[PDB]
Amino acid sequence: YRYTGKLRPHYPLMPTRPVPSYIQRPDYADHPLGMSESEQALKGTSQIKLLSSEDIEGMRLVCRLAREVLDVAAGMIKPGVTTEEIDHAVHLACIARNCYPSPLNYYNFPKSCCTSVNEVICHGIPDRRPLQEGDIVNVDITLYRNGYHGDLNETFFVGEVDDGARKLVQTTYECLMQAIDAVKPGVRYRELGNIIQKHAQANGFSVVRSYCGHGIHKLMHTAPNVPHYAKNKAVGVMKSGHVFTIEPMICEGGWQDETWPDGWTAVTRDGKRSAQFEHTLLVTDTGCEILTRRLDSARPHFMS
Ligand SMILES: [Co+2]
Ligand SMILES: [Co+2]
Ligand SMILES: [Co+2]
Ligand SMILES: [K+]
Repeated sequence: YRYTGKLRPHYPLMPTRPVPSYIQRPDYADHPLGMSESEQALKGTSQIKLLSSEDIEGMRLVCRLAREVLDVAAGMIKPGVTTEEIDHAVHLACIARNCYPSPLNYYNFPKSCCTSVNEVICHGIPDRRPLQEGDIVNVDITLYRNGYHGDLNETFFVGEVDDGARKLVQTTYECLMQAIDAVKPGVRYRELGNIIQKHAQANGFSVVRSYCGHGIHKLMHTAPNVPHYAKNKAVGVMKSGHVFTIEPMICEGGWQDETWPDGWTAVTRDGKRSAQFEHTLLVTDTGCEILTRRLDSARPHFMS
């Protein structure tokens, strides 16, 4: 394999971290290839669930706990810390909140969160590499509680970063919030991508095409599919009770992606940096509820 950038995997990984049996597990957790029968059973549907009152409560809870866990990870970002060490802390924090770390054994994914450094777009596997001054790193948290998944991510600075890093991360956050600000009953899912690309392009950045936002509730991913690029053909229209993510991945260079031999790590083909932010949203009558919102600050971590 020809690596696209300076990043390499740092193996071996520590043995798989156990989750105590008292934590309720998603169906894929104990499947040998980490396949989900309930996802298999709904695979291919276009229908978007309208959440019940119970469902909304369950999504509010799991999304609040996911935020708490991302906040644990944020507090550990500094030169010298390995992404594996961040994952360890994340794993323990999930368990301390009586949640299952949704990524663990999802289609045999080996870790409890995704850590995406520099040219990694998404799905980076926590490993023995210490974070370096100048790096950007995304931490993506997904938790499972009482039958519901919640999903969010932020990009962080590792010490002092260059002006390009500041601009990429700022612009990416702005893309997310402009998309969020458009969410309300009667808006087409395909419209969010127009908004995102418009801002990205204005700032000299490109938009990843192979990865999209998604429905989430009883399944980790389901309808709707939410591309972040302009003039997409996503299907469907927002209604009150829809829950989905918006999670734009923006790149310094070209939009094209490729996967490492690990089968998960998505990288820019050109080796330039990519940044991402993600919230889980519930569509309401006024607009939306940001279920994964930070509660003790108006701002994401990179702004402090
Ligand atoms: Co997501
Ligand atoms: Co995510
Ligand atoms: Co899947
Ligand atoms: K990245």
